[PDB]
Amino acid sequence: MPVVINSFNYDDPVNDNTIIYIRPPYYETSNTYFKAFQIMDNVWIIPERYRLGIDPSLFNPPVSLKAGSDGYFDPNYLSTNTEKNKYLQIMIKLFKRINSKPAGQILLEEIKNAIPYLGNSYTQEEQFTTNNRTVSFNVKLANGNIVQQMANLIIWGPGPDLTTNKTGGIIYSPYQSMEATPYKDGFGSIMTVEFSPEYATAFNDISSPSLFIKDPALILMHELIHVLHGLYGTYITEYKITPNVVQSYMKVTKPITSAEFLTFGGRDRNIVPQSIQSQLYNKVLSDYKRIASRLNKVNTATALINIDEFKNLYEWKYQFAKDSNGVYSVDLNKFEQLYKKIYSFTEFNLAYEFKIKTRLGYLAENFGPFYLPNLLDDSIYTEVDGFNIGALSINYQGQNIGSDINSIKKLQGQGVVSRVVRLCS
Amino acid sequence: MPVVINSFNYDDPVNDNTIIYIRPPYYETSNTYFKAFQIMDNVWIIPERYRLGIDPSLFNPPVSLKAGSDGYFDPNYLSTNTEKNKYLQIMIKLFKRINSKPAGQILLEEIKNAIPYLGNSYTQEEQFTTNNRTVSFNVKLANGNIVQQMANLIIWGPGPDLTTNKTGGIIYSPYQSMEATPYKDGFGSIMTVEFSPEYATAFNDISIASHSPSLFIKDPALILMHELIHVLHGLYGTYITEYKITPNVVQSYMKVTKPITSAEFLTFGGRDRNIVPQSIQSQLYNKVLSDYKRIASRLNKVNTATALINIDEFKNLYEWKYQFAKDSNGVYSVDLNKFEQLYKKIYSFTEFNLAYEFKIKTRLGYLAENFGPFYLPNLLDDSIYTEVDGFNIGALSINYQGQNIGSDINSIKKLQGQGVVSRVVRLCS
Ligand SMILES: [Ca+2]
Ligand SMILES: [Zn+2]
Ligand SMILES: [Zn+2]
Repeated sequence: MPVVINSFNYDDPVNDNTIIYIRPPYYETSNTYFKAFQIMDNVWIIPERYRLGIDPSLFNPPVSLKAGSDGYFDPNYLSTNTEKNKYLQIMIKLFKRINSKPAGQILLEEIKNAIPYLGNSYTQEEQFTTNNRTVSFNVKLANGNIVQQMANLIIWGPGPDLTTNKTGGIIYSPYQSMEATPYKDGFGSIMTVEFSPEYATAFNDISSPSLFIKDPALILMHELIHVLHGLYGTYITEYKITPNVVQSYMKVTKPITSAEFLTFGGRDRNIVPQSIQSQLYNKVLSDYKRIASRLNKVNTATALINIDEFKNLYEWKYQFAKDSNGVYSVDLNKFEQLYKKIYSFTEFNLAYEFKIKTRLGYLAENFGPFYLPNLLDDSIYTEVDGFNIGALSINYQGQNIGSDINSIKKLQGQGVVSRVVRLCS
Repeated sequence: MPVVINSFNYDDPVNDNTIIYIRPPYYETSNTYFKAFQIMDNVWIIPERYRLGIDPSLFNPPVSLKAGSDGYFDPNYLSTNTEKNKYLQIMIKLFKRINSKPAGQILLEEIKNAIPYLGNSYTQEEQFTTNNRTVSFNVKLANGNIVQQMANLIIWGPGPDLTTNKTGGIIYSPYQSMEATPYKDGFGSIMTVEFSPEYATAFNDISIASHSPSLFIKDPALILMHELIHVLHGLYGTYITEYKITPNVVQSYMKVTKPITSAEFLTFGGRDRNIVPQSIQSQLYNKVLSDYKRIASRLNKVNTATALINIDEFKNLYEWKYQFAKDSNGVYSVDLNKFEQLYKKIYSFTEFNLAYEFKIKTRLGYLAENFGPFYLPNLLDDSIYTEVDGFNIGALSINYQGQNIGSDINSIKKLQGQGVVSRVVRLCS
């Protein structure tokens, strides 16, 4: 029942199975293929910088330009095969870490099993539609022939800013510039993540005050939570809010989508007003009702697939009732349990389950940033324990990197090296 | 049912559970304590050089003795706390590797559960005897109190030769310089291993396709398992040093110098079993059977203990360990069919079979030539060596390319001379 994490080296030959060249979403017209690695079922990693739709000059901002930024920039990151391989091995280690405890095993099982519905707002209701970029992509086999493949998630390396992680869904555009967003409308879609495990920020908490570096596996799990919402089609960008009561730990800047607070979880859930929590709930319910209605009409497909097997799959995914005549509908109690299951995956709960220390809430201040040079070194960071090996688990000493930023900078200047973090320029 | 592998750093404080000070066997008179780390139930690691009974000049041999030897010497290995901690982390990684597959999980469960019999040839038959160095040792707790503790195995770092791993049992001497070796007589005893995971040798093999020879570095987890098989024999009291033999035909892959105990061939397993003569195989079987019959007889007499232990619980434990029959009157005896299965089980653990189960390449047999030796600088780096796969990560598993380090010593030496660095192995001086 727990998923299998596959291993590979960057230079391993294509094998038409776990290592293939693929045409990722939005590369349809340019027809560009990338070497990709199937880390687990339905999840592909492309260990290169994300560059699509991005002005290339942003990868190497000038010195005057750089200082203002919280972030960090280096155009040469992931420019060599050696480093792409290093990136891959780290990603393998973080997936093994997530898969080392039941709470993370369940999350990966969801990422694998919550496949997008074969259709959206602008496709035929009677048809399981497989042939557009929200549900499948072209792959180039070893013999050079092109075939189509379905998947749930594609992970890239970072864009210009090495400290920025982000998740997004895919748009279907049939003609006349129309745009369907099935990842926001209950159907779900293939999701995209830009992830950068070796560049991290730290947070502050009072025991005494001290800085703690973030565990990359928890950072990854945070992105996988956004992914999960996209796959279940509950993903949002709007519903933006600021807190009613500003606590001292908070750094409030602009209104922020309610999704960030639901994603952090714990006490941040209450920052989202009841009125919005009910809106979101009722929107998802209306969308699942629509999907049930449409599922009753499906009698053909755009591919050679087993229609009845996919119908069983969507019955389980959306927890639909199936009556004595084979008609699907939404059962309100099963829906309530499903909505709860989807929003049970949170940074707060996962940090607790993994015995990882994390920030006080989404609006907590980020410090740094830091480069983490030795995630692959088991004397520093393990699959089973992260940084908190042995007695370093006590008060999360394994994540403790110093009192504050200035104190850290002096030490690095004096030549005191840490093998855990390096403060970035 | 699979065991738990613990983690610790060398500098973690004593905690009366996984980290305590222990007074190891033979250190009783000097009363010397060492910081020790319980990697799994009943197994302690002392990540220091093994020095007991060893002439200190041997740690730093002169150019004359050193040049001839196939080994490698460095008096400074494990002299610092940082390097002791590194040694601990590698050992943690190797135990996690062993515990990653069923065949190795079963081995570690045996190491945990085959506790020594509480008695030996020179202790009273009516008594469970706990108070000597073959079954218990002093440990010093966080508050400084000294108590007695039982365990099965203590692992140290290497002695003088950093490439030599070795296993041994403990001797009891009640009086008059007498010596009991319960680990050879069916009882078992606390076992000792000197283990050095970072220094390794390679072996040769000819590919069936290329018809070309190549050297393969040994996986330290398989090297540790080989020593654990010797421990297992000692815990079951079947350990031998004699019964030494040479092969019938010296095959081209072999390098033979002296007779070798039959136990090395049984430990390797596979075709090496057939090197041990049938008459010796029957002698060993009948010796163990005779020793276990004596233990069944002695267990029927036990009515007291030298410590506050639960007597009936330990009787149940030895009933299971030795697979004794128990009749309706509570009388223990040897059942011949259960004995045959136990003996088979003990000797089921072999380097050959574990290598197959782990998809690790190993040498053609115990007498195979060793090459090198090599330093392995990056066992802790998961891009070089992993718990789940060892060196053979991803497509490196095909033809065990992950262990393939080159054509021969000559080519390797030349490449290293040219400045071509490997992150897998370094040829030693
Ligand atoms: Ca590891
Ligand atoms: Zn977020
Ligand atoms: Zn041996």
